[PDB]
Amino acid sequence: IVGGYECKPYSQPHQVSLNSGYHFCGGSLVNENWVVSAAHCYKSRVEVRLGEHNIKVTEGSEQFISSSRVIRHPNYSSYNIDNDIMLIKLSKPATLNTYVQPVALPTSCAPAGTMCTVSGWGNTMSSTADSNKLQCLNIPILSYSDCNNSYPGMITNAMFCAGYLEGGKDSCQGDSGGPVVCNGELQGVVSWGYGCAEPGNPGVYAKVCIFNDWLTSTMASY
Ligand SMILES: [NH3+]CCc1ccccc1
Ligand SMILES: [Ca+2]
Repeated sequence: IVGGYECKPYSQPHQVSLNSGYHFCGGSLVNENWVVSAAHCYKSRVEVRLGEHNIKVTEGSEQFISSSRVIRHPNYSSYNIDNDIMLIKLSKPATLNTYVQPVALPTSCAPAGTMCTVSGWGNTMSSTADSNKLQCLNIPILSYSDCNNSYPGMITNAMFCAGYLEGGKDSCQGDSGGPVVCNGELQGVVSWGYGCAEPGNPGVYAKVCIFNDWLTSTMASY
């Protein structure tokens, strides 16, 4: 996260770290048995780490649980990184407490201008900000016109831009798969962009609200 601030410990209890010998992507807990992330973060098996603030230090609030199923969206495509969403089933249910709590799925699609929060353990491009400690940032959703103008012909029905055209504040490498929360609901998943925090190149996110039918039908299986 570039241009943000350190989150108050455990203020984003749905945030998770995906690990395969080291941290490589983020994710969000949506209920006791399922996690939502990005299709581009796919691996056949991964370890999900919940209840974290500093990923390099044992705090006593953590839960480490292996996956039993990793499901990428059936229509994912690398040409334009379309349909960048994935579901992960936990091998045993998570214990909900002061440190671990799920985030609600969308009751609507958020309109342009809405302020949201994005978080993660990715690159900070700062000499004072420690990426080992969870970082937070507030960003506004941009209009379709401004999003398409920045990336001509590359924006599909499953994407939205959020951030600042002036540059300076944005999500970055390592934040992939993480949450974008607006009005208390999960509206986006960190997906792609050209560089990080560059003027004229805002971040692009997967649009969760249009995937509701696939998400609910898929979770109805155990
Ligand atoms: N806002 C850009 C986020 C991003 C950048 C590079 C790789 C993956 C995700
Ligand atoms: Ca820790």
